[PDB]
Amino acid sequence: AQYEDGKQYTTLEKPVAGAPQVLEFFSFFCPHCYQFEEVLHISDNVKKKLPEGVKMTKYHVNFMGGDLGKDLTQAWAVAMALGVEDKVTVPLFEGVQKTQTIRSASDIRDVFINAGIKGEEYDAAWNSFVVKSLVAQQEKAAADVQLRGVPAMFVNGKYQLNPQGMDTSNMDVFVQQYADTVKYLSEK
Repeated sequence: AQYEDGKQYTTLEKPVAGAPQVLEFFSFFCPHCYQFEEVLHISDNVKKKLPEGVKMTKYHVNFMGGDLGKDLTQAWAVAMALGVEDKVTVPLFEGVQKTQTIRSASDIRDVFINAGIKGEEYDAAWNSFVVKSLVAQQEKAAADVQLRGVPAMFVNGKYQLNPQGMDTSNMDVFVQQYADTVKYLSEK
């Protein structure tokens, strides 16, 4: 076929019930994730091709960057609760990987303050049980697919994007193939 299991995607032999329709995993420590966000705008281009009525979910993971990696998953939970994903994503990536000015929870917090979230609001969200369960969700979703690598996308709890089997000569052509593959899997 044009789209084949093991080529543009793999199938989970252990499918995950009740999973979000389009589920994406990343880490601010993850170099390809930086590319996916900054250079390729994958999430965005997938959205532009998804049928509407489809919701898009993105979660952070713990298994990179030890202690700070976990701080980052809590901070992303804060970003999700406050609805400010789009204001912190870029400065978090660049603070971790480009300028390397993020070294502690306090530096993560500085990024949010600078992005305009109030101190009081950030620390209250940081310490809230709504953020604790949001952290719990992120971990559970990753756990459910025995996730050992990022970036990673799952569709309908049963297909996993396989970007290694797509062309990388052309950045734009890669993205479209990637997004079309999500759409195909979506309609499957």
